[PDB]
Amino acid sequence: HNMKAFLDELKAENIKKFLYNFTQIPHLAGTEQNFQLAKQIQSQWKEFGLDSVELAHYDVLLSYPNKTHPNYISIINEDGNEIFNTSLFEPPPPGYENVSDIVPPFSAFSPQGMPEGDLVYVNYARTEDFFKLERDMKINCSGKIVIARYGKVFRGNKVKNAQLAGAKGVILYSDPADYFAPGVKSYPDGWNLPGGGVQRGNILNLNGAGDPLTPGYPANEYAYRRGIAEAVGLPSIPVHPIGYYDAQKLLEKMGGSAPPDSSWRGSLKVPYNVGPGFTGNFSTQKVKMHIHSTNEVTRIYNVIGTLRGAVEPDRYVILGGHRDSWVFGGIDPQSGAAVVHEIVRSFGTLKKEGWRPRRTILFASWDAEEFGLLGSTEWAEENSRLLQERGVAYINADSSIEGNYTLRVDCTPLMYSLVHNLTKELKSPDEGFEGKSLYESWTKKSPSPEFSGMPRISKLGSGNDFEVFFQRLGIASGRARYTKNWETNKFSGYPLYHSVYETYELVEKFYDPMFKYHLTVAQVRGGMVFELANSIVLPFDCRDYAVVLRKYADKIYSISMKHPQEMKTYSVSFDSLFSAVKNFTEIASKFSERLQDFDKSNPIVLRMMNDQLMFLERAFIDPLGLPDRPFYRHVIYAPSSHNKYAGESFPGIYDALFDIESKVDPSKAWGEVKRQIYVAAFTVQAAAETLSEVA
Amino acid sequence: HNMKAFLDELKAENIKKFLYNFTQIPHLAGTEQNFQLAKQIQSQWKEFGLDSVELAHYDVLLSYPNKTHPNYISIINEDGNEIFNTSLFEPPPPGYENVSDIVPPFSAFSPQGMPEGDLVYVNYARTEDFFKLERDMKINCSGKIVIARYGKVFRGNKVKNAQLAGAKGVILYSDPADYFAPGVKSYPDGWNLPGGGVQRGNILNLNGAGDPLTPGYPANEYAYRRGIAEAVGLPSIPVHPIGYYDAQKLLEKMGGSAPPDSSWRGSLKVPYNVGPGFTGNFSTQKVKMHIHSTNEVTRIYNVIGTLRGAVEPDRYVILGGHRDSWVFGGIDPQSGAAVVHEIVRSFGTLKKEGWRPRRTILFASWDAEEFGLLGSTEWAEENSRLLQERGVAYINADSSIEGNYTLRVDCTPLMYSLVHNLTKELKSPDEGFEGKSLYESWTKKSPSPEFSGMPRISKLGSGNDFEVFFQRLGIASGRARYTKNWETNKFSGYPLYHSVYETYELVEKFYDPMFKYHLTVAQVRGGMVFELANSIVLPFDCRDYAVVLRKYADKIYSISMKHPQEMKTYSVSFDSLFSAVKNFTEIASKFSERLQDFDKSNPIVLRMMNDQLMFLERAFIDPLGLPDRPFYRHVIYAPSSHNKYAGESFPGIYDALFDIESKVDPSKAWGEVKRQIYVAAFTVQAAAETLSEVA
Ligand SMILES: *[C@@H]1O[C@H](CO)[C@@H](O[C@@H]2O[C@H](CO)[C@@H](O)[C@H](O)[C@H]2NC(C)=O)[C@H](O)[C@H]1NC(C)=O
Ligand SMILES: *[C@@H]1O[C@H](CO)[C@@H](O[C@@H]2O[C@H](CO)[C@@H](O)[C@H](O)[C@H]2NC(C)=O)[C@H](O)[C@H]1NC(C)=O
Ligand SMILES: *[C@@H]1O[C@H](CO)[C@@H](O[C@@H]2O[C@H](CO)[C@@H](O)[C@H](O)[C@H]2NC(C)=O)[C@H](O)[C@H]1NC(C)=O
Ligand SMILES: *[C@@H]1O[C@H](CO)[C@@H](O[C@@H]2O[C@H](CO)[C@@H](O)[C@H](O)[C@H]2NC(C)=O)[C@H](O)[C@H]1NC(C)=O
Ligand SMILES: *[C@@H]1O[C@H](CO)[C@@H](O[C@@H]2O[C@H](CO)[C@@H](O)[C@H](O)[C@H]2NC(C)=O)[C@H](O)[C@H]1NC(C)=O
Ligand SMILES: *[C@@H]1O[C@H](CO)[C@@H](O[C@@H]2O[C@H](CO)[C@@H](O)[C@H](O)[C@H]2NC(C)=O)[C@H](O)[C@H]1NC(C)=O
Ligand SMILES: *[C@@H]1O[C@H](CO)[C@@H](O[C@H]2O[C@H](CO)[C@@H](O)[C@H](O)[C@H]2NC(C)=O)[C@H](O)[C@H]1NC(C)=O
Ligand SMILES: *[C@@H]1O[C@H](CO)[C@@H](O[C@H]2O[C@H](CO)[C@@H](O)[C@H](O)[C@H]2NC(C)=O)[C@H](O)[C@H]1NC(C)=O
Ligand SMILES: *[C@H]1O[C@H](CO)[C@@H](O[C@H]2O[C@H](CO)[C@@H](O)[C@H](O)[C@H]2NC(C)=O)[C@H](O)[C@H]1NC(C)=O
Ligand SMILES: *[C@H]1O[C@H](CO)[C@@H](O[C@H]2O[C@H](CO)[C@@H](O)[C@H](O)[C@H]2NC(C)=O)[C@H](O)[C@H]1NC(C)=O
Ligand SMILES: *[C@@H]1O[C@H](CO)[C@@H](O)[C@H](O)[C@H]1NC(C)=O
Ligand SMILES: *[C@@H]1O[C@H](CO)[C@@H](O)[C@H](O)[C@H]1NC(C)=O
Ligand SMILES: *[C@@H]1O[C@H](CO)[C@@H](O)[C@H](O)[C@H]1NC(C)=O
Ligand SMILES: *[C@@H]1O[C@H](CO)[C@@H](O)[C@H](O)[C@H]1NC(C)=O
Ligand SMILES: [Zn+2]
Ligand SMILES: [Zn+2]
Ligand SMILES: [Zn+2]
Ligand SMILES: [Zn+2]
Repeated sequence: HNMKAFLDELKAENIKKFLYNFTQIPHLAGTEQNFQLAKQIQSQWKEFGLDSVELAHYDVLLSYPNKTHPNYISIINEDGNEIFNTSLFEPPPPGYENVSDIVPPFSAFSPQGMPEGDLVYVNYARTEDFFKLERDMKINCSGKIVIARYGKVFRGNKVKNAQLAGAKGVILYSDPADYFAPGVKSYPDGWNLPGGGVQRGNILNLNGAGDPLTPGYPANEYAYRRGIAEAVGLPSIPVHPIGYYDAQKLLEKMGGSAPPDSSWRGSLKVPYNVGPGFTGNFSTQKVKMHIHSTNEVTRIYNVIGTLRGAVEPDRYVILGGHRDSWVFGGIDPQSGAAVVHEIVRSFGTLKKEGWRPRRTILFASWDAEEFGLLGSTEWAEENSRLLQERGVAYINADSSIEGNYTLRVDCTPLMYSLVHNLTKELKSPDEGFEGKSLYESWTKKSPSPEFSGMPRISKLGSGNDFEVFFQRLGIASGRARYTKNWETNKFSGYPLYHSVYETYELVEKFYDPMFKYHLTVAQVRGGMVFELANSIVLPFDCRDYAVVLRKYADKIYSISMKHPQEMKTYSVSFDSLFSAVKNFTEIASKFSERLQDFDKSNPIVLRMMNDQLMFLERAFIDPLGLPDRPFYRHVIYAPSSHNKYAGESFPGIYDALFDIESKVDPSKAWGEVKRQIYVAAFTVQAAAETLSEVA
Repeated sequence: HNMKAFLDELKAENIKKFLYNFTQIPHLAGTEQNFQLAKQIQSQWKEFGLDSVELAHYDVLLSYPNKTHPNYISIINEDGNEIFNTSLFEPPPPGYENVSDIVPPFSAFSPQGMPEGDLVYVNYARTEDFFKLERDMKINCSGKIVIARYGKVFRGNKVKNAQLAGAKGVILYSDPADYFAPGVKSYPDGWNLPGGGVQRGNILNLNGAGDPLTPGYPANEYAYRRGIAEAVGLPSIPVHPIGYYDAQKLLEKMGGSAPPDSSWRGSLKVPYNVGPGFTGNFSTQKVKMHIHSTNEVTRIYNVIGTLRGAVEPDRYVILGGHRDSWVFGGIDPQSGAAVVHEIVRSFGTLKKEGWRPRRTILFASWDAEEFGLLGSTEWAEENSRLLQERGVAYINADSSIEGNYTLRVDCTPLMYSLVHNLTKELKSPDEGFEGKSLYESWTKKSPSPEFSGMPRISKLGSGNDFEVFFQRLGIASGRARYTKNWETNKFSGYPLYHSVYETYELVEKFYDPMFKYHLTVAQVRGGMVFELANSIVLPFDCRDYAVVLRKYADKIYSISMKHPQEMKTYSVSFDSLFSAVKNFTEIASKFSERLQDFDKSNPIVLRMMNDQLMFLERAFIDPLGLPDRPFYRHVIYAPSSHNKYAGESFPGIYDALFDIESKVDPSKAWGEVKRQIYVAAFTVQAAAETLSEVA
């Protein structure tokens, strides 16, 4: 009927209702119950109105602890073992006293083993630096259990960087210093992190992507698995998660040496000593890890709803988010799955009245995402050939909240204008903004730098299910949540990240009581999907990619100019890239201009025009992918070989330049940079020629 | 105006005329004259009617001999050198007495050097077997100049396989046994091969593809070259071409041992002895190679004509062939470039009358093709992003003749019906077929096996410029020449292959005097291009790919069943592949059925339908390419890792199974096969799902 009709049908009492139906039971990927909910969402979506809706399943390498011989850490001495055994679970949150299946905190895909040894504290594991700083104090971690605190680099590396040091095992704990909001209680009546609360998470290093055994190809029934030994990124030494009341007891007896800088202190009731083993009455004392987990090929299910387009049924607009959780999924991911759920119900409500989108809309409820985005990925490995030629845009939908302090958006420069324009025509739920545009609300609370006349839109890359569609296939995409003030709280995710206490009540009673915020994100998300899958000419605006590219070039250029001498020494130019960028900007100009003058009456032209737009995003994908990582192919946006969080764009160049100073062979060193500058340039140029007049 | 109008405008007196204008001067790729002709064809095409026409150029690693210190081989003894020095050129053919620039026979990209050593004859170099048969007679070729005869495996390997034996250098000669048509004279009044005639050719091993220095990326002005040392497939020991009058003198004094089988005899006025060095009065005698050639980064030019479509200007149909020759290019490639030339002139003639093709037609005159398909490739490396999403079909056009005995076609099963249907409505030039369809002529003279009710259509793969478009990008394509009787002459190419005597007169006076054949191929070629770039629904017919796939599976399946025991031992099934094939066939069925029922009135559907067709060919491309060769990505058709000429389809599986008997680790051995069967299957299946109902 019309955009409005759609939005207006999105009620909060439903998303609230839904969140509740999804939170009561543990839905660990592969579990006998995650499957029941799969079936549920399947059935429920057919009822709302979807045309097609089925389960996509793959046999994926998953991993769980042995219910019989539980995992834990402890301290040993003169043949004495019992000396303090770790928690065997997390104190079940309130109402969830007697609830079967809650799985004991555990690092996924950890190798079996019961290693004995001294400990060596490490600021958030090897942020590279931190372990590249054990030479400043003679420390051969080899044969020593390194304990590190979550934060900074994605935990995987923490474990891997830990292997490159010699580690015998890894103790990863959630330190208050990082995520423990100043001035709040511990979950029950908290909102913050309880001492017994542990943060689950997987330690796979699938740099690129896939099930650790089916790289490039689907984990279908007739597939050929690799074999643990030759798998993809499995850790080589045991790993286990600790709560801080529990981390303290370990860091307590910790008897090391001079803790480098003042940053290595995690604000705990103890002194942060790095040095090996314990001291004093504790000298024969040593920590022992007990991990008895097994990796199993498990069947996983993806729910895939389908709403046939009316005009361009061969063009796909995807709205997807994972359903598989770690325990209940208060926020991650149920807080998002419900929004999706309402969004479908609404489109469904609309299909029943006799309406269809211009383009086709696909809804997915990914599985195994907490185990390495397995679900979404393998389904895409499978349908590349179609997404590749039909993928229009992909909108991801995991957690919907993190705060009350405004809207958060991440997306391909193509969808900026869309986000902008849409958000302007949307009611702001924020407190103190009666009848104010969501845009107004959003802008004021987090002004986009450089041109604060508008909202801050960040980049995608690395993380949720969108990873595949964006950094591997090249499908324009974005995400949108509700977050905290970027200055009051400086830390990463929300406290209680992958913890037990991530429960329904936690949201309803501390985050979004009225569910305003959830409803908003829902309108935001909905709109995107809607516009994308229904607006005559695609909601993309190439000009923006121009604008950003320049900035990108400048930023990367100045990184290189941090060696003005070495640059002229080895003849390292940048005109090429900057050139390419230039034309892109000039080429995009004319295309945009040319986009308004054509008579939208003639389809083929419209289409031809549209495909230029659709495929532009794909134009930035280099088939050969990045260096030693083939599943990251987005020349522009893509995880940096090195620091994935503190990274930039033009990863190729960045990694090339990263720490070039101490590069042993000064010549090849710049050859590489001098090289990526080339590719980056080539790509930008080619990406541009796309928008250049066909024929 | 109409298909006919086009064909009827193709006159023989022009193609004849053209061939003459292109043959009078040496156009070695990169030469100051190959560039003049580039400019010529550029100008000439604009005049015929093309809308756009420009030069695409890249700086490519080429290679030529030193005009001052000429290359040659010879025999040495007790400090005596002069003992028989090789020919320093080929006796200039007739009228071409005083013609500057004729380049002395030479193996391209050969390393410098003047090695001394005994010789060791080898049946057509290591067909693998031949060198894998020097153990049956204690022979460490190490530090020994191996001389081998062109034939069987593509010369590159001959040289490489020669390196794996220890070779110090390589003497490659054109032996009569193989190509010397029984019952003909030596060129001048010949048609056959003169004794002094030498066959040029490059020895690069670009398995995948590209300029040996710009792999994956264009050899544009700002590119970053690799560096000889770390180049792609350069030989590591000198190589030089010999004529047989000259090969004899070397094989003459040849004093070896027991020449294995009876096949190692090249019908020369001498006994074919393998064994090291010479015998008798010749014992201190040893051959010395003198190669002083240099590899240089040379500018190359590609002429690219453009005829804007009228409806689908974003969809490309390409007609292309190389222009760069080795000396004059009697046949290869001028014999084809003229056909193209006439074809353009005709379409041009037609554009001027106020007509345009539905789809866009692109005409290319590739450069550097004799040096490693460099021209075509690098232009494609550059425009992948467009061909990838707009490439409809690519028709190659090198030599147009090889015989008088009927038509030859090679092409993606998709274009069979097109070739069939087109050829039926075409006049047959053959002698003894007055008013008979070219189809009739063609069928009768070479019946397609299995279903002889129709013409034999062979597969593409490895060779001419189409390599890129087909085995790397995945663009449906084909070729068409006029060849010899497949039974009267059993050898490979035509005598005088890459020789001097490949001259205009050679064609006009021995091959196609009236130019009937050239005109035909021209209509054949034209038609393809025409239909493809103008017929409403694409001239493709997926059903055929079904039919062929089965056959392929069967054939490969039976190769595996050559070990019924080992198969059950290691659980090696084939149901998956056969399954996939099944559905493909079933899926294609419905798509085809579904293709006739839709109302061709509604464009978008037509288009959606069309893209299914267009992209099907691309559906068979595995991004990860084949094992240790990333530029060969066509799961179905693609050079076999091992025997490139005597190879099959499903290369993955084939190579996996090839010589599995003597595979050291019997377990991993089948793991690999058990693996490719998987991928092949996956691909076939995925390739099929493409044709499955969108949305
Ligand atoms: C969970 O751990 C137990 C350890 O008791 C595993 O049992 C092993 O296998 C069988 C019993 O299934 C015993 O004969 C072995 O002695 C046990 N060895 C070990 C690992 O201690 C059990 O297999 C594990 N869970 C399962 C069934 O996979
Ligand atoms: C959600 O927003 C409310 C505001 O409506 C937050 O409440 C304040 O939280 C801060 C801590 O950041 C306290 O210092 C204040 O005392 C609280 N009330 C005031 C004065 O606003 C609430 O903490 C937020 N919780 C989240 C992020 O869900
Ligand atoms: C977002 O909205 C703005 C204005 O509402 C659009 O830009 C204007 O578009 C109209 C017609 O589309 C043109 O006549 C104006 O010249 C444009 N002005 C500006 C500010 O450029 C913009 O195209 C919209 N973007 C999308 C696709 O949502
Ligand atoms: C062609 O070969 C000659 C050999 O005489 C090369 O000359 C070398 O380089 C200079 C002259 O250009 C002399 O000083 C050297 O002594 C020569 N050395 C060699 C290879 O013998 C000449 O360079 C070659 N062609 C070119 C100019 O590239
Ligand atoms: C082209 O075709 C003619 C036939 O029109 C060939 O002439 C015959 O060639 C064979 C050798 O294959 C001789 O034995 C005959 O004596 C020739 N005449 C007859 C009886 O047909 C001619 O050789 C062919 N040359 C090519 C391949 O261009
Ligand atoms: C080649 O020609 C044949 C017949 O001339 C085509 O097949 C017939 O096509 C018509 C209409 O297209 C159908 O009504 C018949 O049922 C078809 N019969 C057969 C033999 O299948 C065929 O489609 C043509 N192929 C192309 C695309 O050139
Ligand atoms: C979530 O809601 C659905 C429907 O509102 C519930 O549906 C199931 O349970 C009902 C009993 O309360 C049965 O009568 C339905 O037949 C059954 N259908 C489905 C969807 O499988 C579902 O149980 C709710 N989840 C819970 C238990 O909270
Ligand atoms: C091939 O044919 C062309 C045109 O028919 C020739 O054209 C060039 O030479 C002419 C002299 O014969 C000049 O008058 C033309 O201006 C010039 N134009 C071009 C195409 O460059 C061309 O020389 C012929 N090639 C030869 C020498 O055989
Ligand atoms: C919560 O109470 C129940 C019932 O008293 C306890 O569950 C026990 O019985 C269940 C069958 O109804 C089994 O599924 C449980 O495995 C079993 N629990 C034990 C003793 O292992 C349950 O333990 C209580 N909650 C807890 C774990 O303290
Ligand atoms: C063919 O005759 C010519 C002229 O007599 C010879 O060419 C010589 O003069 C040319 C200038 O017109 C130069 O370009 C040639 O390099 C030069 N040739 C020599 C002697 O090296 C030509 O040699 C004769 N053909 C041959 C090579 O025998
Ligand atoms: C570990 O579990 C408890 C924890 O305090 C300890 O008392 C016990 O001795 C240890 N396990 C055993 C029984 O060896
Ligand atoms: C466009 O930018 C490219 C960068 O690759 C540059 O080389 C080229 O010269 C520019 N276009 C023009 C007008 O030449
Ligand atoms: C090689 O060239 C001729 C060929 O017979 C020979 O006579 C000569 O001695 C050799 N080169 C020289 C002059 O050393
Ligand atoms: C189609 O073929 C595939 C081969 O991958 C097979 O697994 C599948 O079962 C077939 N389709 C059906 C109807 O299941
Ligand atoms: Zn999540
Ligand atoms: Zn998560
Ligand atoms: Zn050729
Ligand atoms: Zn050739």
